[PDB]
Amino acid sequence: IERYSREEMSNIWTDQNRYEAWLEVEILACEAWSELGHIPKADVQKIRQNAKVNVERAQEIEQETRHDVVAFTRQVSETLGEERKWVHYGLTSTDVVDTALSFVIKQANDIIEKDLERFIDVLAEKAKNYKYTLMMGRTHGVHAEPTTFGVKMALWYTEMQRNLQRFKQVREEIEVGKMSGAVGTFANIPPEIESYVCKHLGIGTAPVSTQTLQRDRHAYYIATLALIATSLEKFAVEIRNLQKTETREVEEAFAKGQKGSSAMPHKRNPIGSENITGISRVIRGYITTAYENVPLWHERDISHSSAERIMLPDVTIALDYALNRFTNIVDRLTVFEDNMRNNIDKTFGLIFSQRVLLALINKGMVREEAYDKVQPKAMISWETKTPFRELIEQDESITTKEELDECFDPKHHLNQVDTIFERAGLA
Amino acid sequence: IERYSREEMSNIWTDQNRYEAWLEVEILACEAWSELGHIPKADVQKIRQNAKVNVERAQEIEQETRHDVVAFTRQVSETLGEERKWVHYGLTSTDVVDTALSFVIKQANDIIEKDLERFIDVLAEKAKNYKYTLMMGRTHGVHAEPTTFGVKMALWYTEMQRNLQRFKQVREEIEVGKMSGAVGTFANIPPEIESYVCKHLGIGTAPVSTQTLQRDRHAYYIATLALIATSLEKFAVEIRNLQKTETREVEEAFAKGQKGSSAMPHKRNPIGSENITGISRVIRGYITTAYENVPLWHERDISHSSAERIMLPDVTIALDYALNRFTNIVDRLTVFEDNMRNNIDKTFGLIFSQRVLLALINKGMVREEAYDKVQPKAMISWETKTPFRELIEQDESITTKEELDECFDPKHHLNQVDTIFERAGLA
Amino acid sequence: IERYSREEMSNIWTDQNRYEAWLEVEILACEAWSELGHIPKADVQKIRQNAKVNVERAQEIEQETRHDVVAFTRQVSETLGEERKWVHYGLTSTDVVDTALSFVIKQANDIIEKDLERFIDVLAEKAKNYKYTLMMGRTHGVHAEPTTFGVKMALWYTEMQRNLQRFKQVREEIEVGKMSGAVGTFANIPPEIESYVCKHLGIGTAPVSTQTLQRDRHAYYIATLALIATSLEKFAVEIRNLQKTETREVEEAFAKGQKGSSAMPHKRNPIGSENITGISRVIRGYITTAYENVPLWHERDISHSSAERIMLPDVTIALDYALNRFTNIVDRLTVFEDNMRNNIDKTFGLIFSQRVLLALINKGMVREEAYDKVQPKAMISWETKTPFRELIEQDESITTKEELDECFDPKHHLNQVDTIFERAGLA
Amino acid sequence: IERYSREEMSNIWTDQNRYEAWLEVEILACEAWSELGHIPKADVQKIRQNAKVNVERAQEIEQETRHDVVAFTRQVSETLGEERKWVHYGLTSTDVVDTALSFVIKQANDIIEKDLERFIDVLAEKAKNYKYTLMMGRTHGVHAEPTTFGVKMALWYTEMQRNLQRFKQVREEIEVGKMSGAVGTFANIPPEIESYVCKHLGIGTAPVSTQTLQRDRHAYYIATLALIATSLEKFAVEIRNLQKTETREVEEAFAKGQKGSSAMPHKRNPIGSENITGISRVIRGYITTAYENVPLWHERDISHSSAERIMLPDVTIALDYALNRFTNIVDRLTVFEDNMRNNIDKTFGLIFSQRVLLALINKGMVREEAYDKVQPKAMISWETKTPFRELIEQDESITTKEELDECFDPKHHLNQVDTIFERAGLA
Ligand SMILES: Nc1ncnc2c1ncn2[C@@H]1O[C@H](COP(=O)(O)O)[C@@H](O)[C@H]1O
Ligand SMILES: Nc1ncnc2c1ncn2[C@@H]1O[C@H](COP(=O)(O)O)[C@@H](O)[C@H]1O
Ligand SMILES: Nc1ncnc2c1ncn2[C@@H]1O[C@H](COP(=O)(O)O)[C@@H](O)[C@H]1O
Ligand SMILES: Nc1ncnc2c1ncn2[C@@H]1O[C@H](COP(=O)(O)O)[C@@H](O)[C@H]1O
Ligand SMILES: O=C([O-])C(=O)[O-]
Ligand SMILES: O=C([O-])C(=O)[O-]
Ligand SMILES: O=C([O-])C(=O)[O-]
Ligand SMILES: O=C([O-])C(=O)[O-]
Ligand SMILES: [Cl-]
Ligand SMILES: [Cl-]
Ligand SMILES: [Cl-]
Ligand SMILES: [Cl-]
Repeated sequence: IERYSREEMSNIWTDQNRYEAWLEVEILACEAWSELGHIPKADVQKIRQNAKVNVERAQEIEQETRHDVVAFTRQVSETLGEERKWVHYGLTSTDVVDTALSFVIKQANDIIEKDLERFIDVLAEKAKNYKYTLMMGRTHGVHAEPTTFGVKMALWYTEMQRNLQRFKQVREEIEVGKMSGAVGTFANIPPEIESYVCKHLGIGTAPVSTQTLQRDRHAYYIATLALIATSLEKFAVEIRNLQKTETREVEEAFAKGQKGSSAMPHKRNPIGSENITGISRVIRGYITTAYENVPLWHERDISHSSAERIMLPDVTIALDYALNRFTNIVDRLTVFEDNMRNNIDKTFGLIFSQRVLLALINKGMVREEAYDKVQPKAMISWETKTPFRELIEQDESITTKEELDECFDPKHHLNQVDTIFERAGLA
Repeated sequence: IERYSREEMSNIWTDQNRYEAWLEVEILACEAWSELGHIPKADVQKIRQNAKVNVERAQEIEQETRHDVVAFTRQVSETLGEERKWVHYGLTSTDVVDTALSFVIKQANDIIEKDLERFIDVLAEKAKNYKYTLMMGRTHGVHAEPTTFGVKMALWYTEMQRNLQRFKQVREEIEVGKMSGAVGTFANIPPEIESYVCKHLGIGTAPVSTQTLQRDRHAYYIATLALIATSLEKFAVEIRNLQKTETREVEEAFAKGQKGSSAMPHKRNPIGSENITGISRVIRGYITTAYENVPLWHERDISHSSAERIMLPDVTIALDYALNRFTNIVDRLTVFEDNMRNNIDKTFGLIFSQRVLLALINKGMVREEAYDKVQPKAMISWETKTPFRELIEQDESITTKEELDECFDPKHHLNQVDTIFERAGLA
Repeated sequence: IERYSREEMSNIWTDQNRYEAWLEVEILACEAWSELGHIPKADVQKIRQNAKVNVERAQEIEQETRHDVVAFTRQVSETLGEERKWVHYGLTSTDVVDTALSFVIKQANDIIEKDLERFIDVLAEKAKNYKYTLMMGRTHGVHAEPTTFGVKMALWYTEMQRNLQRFKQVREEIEVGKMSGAVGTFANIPPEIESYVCKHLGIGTAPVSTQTLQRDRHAYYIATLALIATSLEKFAVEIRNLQKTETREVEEAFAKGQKGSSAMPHKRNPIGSENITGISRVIRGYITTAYENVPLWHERDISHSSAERIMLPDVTIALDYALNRFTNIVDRLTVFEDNMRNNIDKTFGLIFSQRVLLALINKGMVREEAYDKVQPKAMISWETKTPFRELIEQDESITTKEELDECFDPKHHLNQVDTIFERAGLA
Repeated sequence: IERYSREEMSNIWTDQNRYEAWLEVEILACEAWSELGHIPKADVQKIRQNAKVNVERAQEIEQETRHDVVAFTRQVSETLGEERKWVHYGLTSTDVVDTALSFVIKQANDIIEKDLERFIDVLAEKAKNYKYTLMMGRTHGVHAEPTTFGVKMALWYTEMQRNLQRFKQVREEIEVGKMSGAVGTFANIPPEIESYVCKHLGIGTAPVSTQTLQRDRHAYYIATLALIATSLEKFAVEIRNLQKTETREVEEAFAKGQKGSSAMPHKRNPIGSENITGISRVIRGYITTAYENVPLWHERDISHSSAERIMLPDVTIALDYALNRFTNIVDRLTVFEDNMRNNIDKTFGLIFSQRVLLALINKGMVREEAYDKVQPKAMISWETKTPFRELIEQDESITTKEELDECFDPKHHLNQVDTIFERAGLA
């Protein structure tokens, strides 16, 4: 997953940054105790200045201590003088590990939120730039009635707007800390320590907690980040569908898939969209794992920790990369407006049959009289390969021909587009 | 799943009720068109009065029509006179199927919401009724420090309060209708029809839609209802853990598992909690299915419909039954307050070691001097089977014995309970 | 799931049939004990003759007994005289429930195995009937080189042949019984009882067991039945792809989707394939549930039982219906051999570029000289809309034109078909 | 996942080793063509000697080529002279990528197979070393009847023996190659090339293939490797259950969890087992992803490739580490034989009630007379806290007391152990 990681998200999930987050939690812990008259401020001002993380040293110590917080606590302590004594004062491993983890998630969520807002903009501009670009609506892969590429982009815009709303919400659920002690009873640690750290780390407090944060928070979070990935797959599948050789209504404007410098000009592949699809299949795996991490035993068990070492970075790193790669795909996406408008007539004008029927009935004609002077001619249009108009024009529906144009006009279906865009927040 | 269905939820997912929901949508559709001057109101007032659903008749017609909305449309039409003509006027199958489905979900969500609020009350009363009931906090299945059964119930209370909040939110996402036509372009159906129906059905409108509602709504909904099921499993696993023979700290007060009328008095099983666990394993299955229903093709494809015929009833029926069965389990749950307080001393008072250490250091003693007059005696307490006090009392820690009571007092750990309950909204 | 159930599989999962399976297990249990001189044979010959199941009576008794085996045991006992006493002699609930469940699975597996062999035949005949039917191979949805519809059906044939092989194997894993007593120690029940029943029920014995069969058996079984469902989805997605309006290379020969008796002749939908896709999304859900049923506690816990009440019938009923509906779809599937052969030339003969290149180099020409008298003309073929031949024919590649036919001949790609069919076991 | 990776498996999934596997495939490809008289052997003997992989160079070239096989092909080519020309002769990207991937899996499967056989040995020795170690069988977490720790280890031994059998099978499904060309038609590449490479790489041939291997192979493989992970979780959950403070029947002999050098001797945690549980939650995620990779489009689509870049290494690396860490846990696992035998009497001898009942009836006594001189005394044993014997001895069941020893003897339940071990293949 170094091939599928952008730099900013990748750095967040390094050991450097996890230990630095433990340090901040620890130091802030001492600042909290100090306001409560347990530790002299001078000693804490010393700690902030002299404390340095060393990933290699901590990991040397970890092979003997067999415990990762103890190792960290010892490492930092080797960079300090006497103020060593206050490092981790009246705290338990997971008061740090878990408050710090929520902090790092807050950092990851800052990125993903920006990715989401960017993608929403890309979708807003694509929508407006193809507002009236007629193409075929398709149901079961079959031509039904026309629509516009702009409307399809508006469909996506509002989906993402739903997905952002969600994500914003789950952030308040997940960016939450805990410093409630060995069993969540605040027995040997007042709640004002938690209150202090979490305010300064810019996160909230779990009102009631165990040794660890409650994992229904994490699970919904994964659920959410997976929903975003799934709808990215939806969009990617659209592009894949529309880039098919027989359609050619859009094209990933990357030139990828070959043929640019070769003699195979037809090889225009949606491999980026295929990529996004496959990453989506991974993000969704961790729905299982995140959900199975909820039934921890009693106050705590640590099984969730090994699983979320792999899942939390993977899922945020994958999601960050998918959001941006597909934001680019969509931005650069090449839309063939003429191929779209051409494909409207692959069904020989049979999509405008109900309109010719209606046009006859709304002209003094009987509900069945009009039906028998359309249906048989409509049939022959499909069986032979000739326009639906040319067969209608032969029979006496003439005396009208001045406005069969209106029945066969796909621009009829644009009549509510301005409202669809208003509804979507794109006016 | 007739063994795991309560009556009110079961009736919602019958064919009677689905067709009745199609009828209401249809009739309301005609009321909408009528205000728009397409249909005479008299004909619609006729329709409401004369239209009757017949599940057997519709299904007879369906074996030849091979289409379920057409079948319905024909059935109702046989119960009407001339006003037949306006049934389904200017509508497409899925404008009804899907607006009606969202309506039936609204009905299911009314039940589940009530189940959630009831369970929250059961948890509020259990919390207050055991606010100060000392038991052992357990980490990795091992004794750590004391806590109270009331606090554990408060932990659950706030989880559910999170889960309700979620559920309330997703309801606004899911209880949403659509009457936007064959491809979501409003081309041949003004949006004021959708607006009319959905207001009268008490649901909202999808701003931009395809032939069908967008399935990220459904998926998050399932996600959510599965999270609630997973945390029910969490709680059920707690009960299972605590009802183990070696613990006996709680007991499903059902008398189930045998021994009441037999000569096997020790067989007190948590089979209800085991049941809830197993249903939870089913609800979570449909996370997959709901998520894989999102990548529909273009304007629509119908694959989601076969999957949500089974999933939507199953998941709501299962969840309704799990919420209520476990609400009862918890309400009736028998708590052995004495067994809890006894088990605190299965570790021979070794849980109060840090407090004796502290008590010595906070009395003029050196940080290490106090450590060497606890640790070796603490060790011998575990290896032999004798109280930690009796070995401390032999050595000159005397000159104090008047308040070793305070070090060995588990009621120390109650000092923040009143605040934990205040935080949880149970003051 | 009454809409998605065939009759034979549906009957297997009724209460009638589960109780009848408990009866047989019980009776056979008594026949076993009898050979071991615990029960007189006359009493057992009585039992077989007089014992009748009554689903309504058992369920009446179950509302007070609160236990389903006890209820059954009491019901049957009301249909017997004195020989009542031997019903369930020296047995525990789950020795019956679970040996009987494996038996009912054996019955379900008889159906599915037949469904699989039928589908394999349908695929063998489709393969042979289109052995040489040229169509376009497609990669990333884009034209690559030709293939034949027969070869594509052979691809499916061998997949299913893999899937049958698997299924055959997992049957030996799952069609396995247990009568080892309360904790699997054979303490109060010799193994020759288990041996007797299981031989007569036509199933094997779990060498070492707990109170219950070990659920890794069930999980692999579900895994398997889900793999079969997933590859059915694969095939269904192919059909869906190929039935798209722009392709029209195949068509579900059902006439479903409308237009037969209407004036919308273009509405030829693959709704059956869409259906199979959606059922597939359900079968895969129960991968989760089956796998989470493996970590039972100690000798047993009953959580697996509530989950497999719903899963085992659902998954077998769904899979039986999907196998047969799609076997029919494929059998009746209408293949448009001319549309296939036409679509080969939608890329204007650009798929035969490497062959013209090769044909020049394999004629005294330089590896690059031939490349510059193809590539630029190939490019112009795609940009304009004119055959690749017509632009090649203008330049002096003439002096040859007698066998540009061989370069542009798609029948080149049939040269190994007879071997592909031999490899697949279709010669 | 560098914290959860052993070295041998980790090296297999490096870029060095993937490119080296591409090289071997390529070179072998040239050896195949050479036997077929397309390439001079001297040129291929040159290629084998001069071709060197360079991971950094290939990745430099990949940022411009935007294609990873082309990049590789160019890199190796820079290490060769004129024999460059034959590198990748008449092959397509995925003939190499995918034949090579199957090869690397073969390598991974060599490791996992060894891990499985080692774990099976560890389980065989544990079984024999505790063959007769009496402990309580537990159902619903409650005492039922005795069993032995040896029998429980035999239960695990046979499970793993099932899991190995499976794994052996799926290896033949997965360790399979493909060199069938752009669309699997062998059109421009005889099957004897595939035959040649795959024989020399020690893998089999896919009889019918597309551009890529068919992903039902991979999915079953993941399914399988996840089943093994799930049963590891089962075992780990057992250990976790049994190491609980109230039980203390086993203990991870690592000394991990603290208290060795501290004054908290009761902190004996099963954190290794907790770890294995959490990794298991990850391996199972990729059931989803592997299964969703099966519906590729037509001849191929590349979405499976991004997902199996992450999944295939992760799942094999995780599984290798879980198998070995838990093999060690089990080997070193400390069994408290005395605590086991003590816990048998936590139910006050009530587990031997049916045996006292039987002992009275099998002595001239009536089926009900014996029931009323046990049940009421059994009840009082549980309500008070006094042995079941002491209350039986007060009533005239005397005139017998010489062999109440036989009724209350747990060594009764060992009577079939020698057969359970024979059944399991441990005699
Ligand atoms: N009660 C506990 N709270 C926090 N960390 C712990 C606890 N017990 C052990 N650990 C350590 O935390 C790490 C967990 O490992 P892992 O399962 O790989 O995340 C190991 O270094 C453990 O020794
Ligand atoms: N475009 C469509 N919109 C709504 N329903 C349809 C459409 N096409 C077919 N149907 C019918 O809806 C039902 C879908 O079946 P199922 O897949 O079992 O939910 C069948 O009766 C189909 O004939
Ligand atoms: N140890 C046991 N073995 C078999 N069945 C049991 C056991 N304990 C309870 N049962 C009953 O089996 C059924 C399990 O219910 P369910 O969870 O719905 O499958 C109920 O009727 C239980 O009372
Ligand atoms: N038809 C194809 N066969 C094999 N590889 C391809 C094909 N098309 C593109 N690729 C390349 O294979 C890699 C796939 O990327 P990923 O999705 O990250 O595995 C990229 O370098 C693609 O450019
Ligand atoms: O050692 C500790 O404090 C822990 O594990 O929480
Ligand atoms: O027939 C219809 O209207 C449909 O299928 O939507
Ligand atoms: O009552 C029984 O025998 C049981 O539950 O197994
Ligand atoms: O370029 C190629 O050969 C490919 O992508 O398969
Ligand atoms: Cl929390
Ligand atoms: Cl929507
Ligand atoms: Cl078994
Ligand atoms: Cl294959």
